[PDB]
Amino acid sequence: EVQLVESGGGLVQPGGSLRLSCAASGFSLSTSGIGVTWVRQAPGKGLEWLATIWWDDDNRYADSVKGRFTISADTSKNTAYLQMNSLTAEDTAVYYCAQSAMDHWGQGTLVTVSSGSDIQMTQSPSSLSASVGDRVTITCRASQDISSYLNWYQQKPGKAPKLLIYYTSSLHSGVPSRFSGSRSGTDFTLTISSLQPEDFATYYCQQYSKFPWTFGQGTKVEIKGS
Amino acid sequence: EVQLVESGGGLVQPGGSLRLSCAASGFSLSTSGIGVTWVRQAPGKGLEWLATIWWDDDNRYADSVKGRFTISADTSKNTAYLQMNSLTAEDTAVYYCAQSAITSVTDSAMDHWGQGTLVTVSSGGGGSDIQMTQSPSSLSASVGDRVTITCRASQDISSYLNWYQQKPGKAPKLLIYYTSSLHSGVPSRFSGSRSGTDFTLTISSLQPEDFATYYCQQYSKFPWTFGQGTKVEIKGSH
Repeated sequence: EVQLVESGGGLVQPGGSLRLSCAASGFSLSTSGIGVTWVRQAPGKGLEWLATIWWDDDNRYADSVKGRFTISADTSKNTAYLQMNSLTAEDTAVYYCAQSAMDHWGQGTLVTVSSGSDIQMTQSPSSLSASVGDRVTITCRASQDISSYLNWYQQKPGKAPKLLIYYTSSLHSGVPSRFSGSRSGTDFTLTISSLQPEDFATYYCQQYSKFPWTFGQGTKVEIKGS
Repeated sequence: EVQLVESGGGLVQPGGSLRLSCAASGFSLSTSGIGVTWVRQAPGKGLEWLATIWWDDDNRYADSVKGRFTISADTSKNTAYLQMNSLTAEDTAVYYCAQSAITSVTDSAMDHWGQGTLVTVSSGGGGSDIQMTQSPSSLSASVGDRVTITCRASQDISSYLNWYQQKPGKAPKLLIYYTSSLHSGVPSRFSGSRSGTDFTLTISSLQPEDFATYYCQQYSKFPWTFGQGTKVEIKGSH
């Protein structure tokens, strides 16, 4: 019977490195046609293929780990490895190895990368249709307290974003007074009092309470009828 | 009147390297390019912050570019840079630089932006990743029910599909390989089949040990890709 035994996980500080091991028994890594694969699963999420190494020493990798992870094997110890550099919280996951369909799996080893959580901005609506002269109201919800550290931008196709409002409610010079911003707790609102033709565009909120700076997904303000 | 002028984008092979430049005129960058920020926008998608030169010699980066991208500036040339290694198709985007306000912590907003430079990273001949779309995302059923789970590949993957079961705290378990072949030891009530782009996993009479999550997985091309999963749950557990 085949057994795969993983080790090497644990707590690692961001920017650090780890080497995971996958020790095989009941079969030999050097045998023609055998490969070992690494797959990971972030907490509460699905499965992500990372890398595969074959008897012939040929290997394949996933894009999300290009340049940072290296798969290898030691036939002498019948063990495969995953070297992981420049780790971040996005690499927190249970890491599995499997023999190759993937029939036999290791038990998993948890890698936790940490020293807070990224701030998520939930912008609504995704899109809206309106007419010239309408009042337009766009909102953003921060996943945690960000004080008043929120900006609003406008973007038109093919152009860079344009700053409208900073620090929740301060109108930047040159921006028309029909634009205003407010907040109530973690709920932020951009209001266009009377929509003008030049205001059809996409709008984004952006928090700067902490790094990473994060944007809402955008709201497209479109002409009624398309 | 200020202008930020970007250059350095173009077509890149997987694993390639670029250096984007952001040349300022009409004002002077402050020490070390403090406040210069890079933001990117993938085709049809939103804005993503990448990096800011910030105070106390602490450059700030998005996790997904840490160890690959480097931000720096040459104030004597009034130019800032984003150097990018280990590029992949996921990095295809218009890349913007901007100057964030630096005088008050109440305001780090970006008023002045470059025009953008397009970075297109090819797949080196591999084409686009195959997306597996699995449905339902969850379903509730009773012991004895017939359970039907489907997966759709974004392109033709022939018969190269496997089905896995996973229970909390355990590794995935292979149920079916090559679309319809049952693995030794899997109960007879499990079966898999194919039509065209769409694959089906069927449990003919749901048993208590079958409440679990199920995943499809294609191996037509690397990268191997999985469906998002289907959680099979007990009726009345909500």
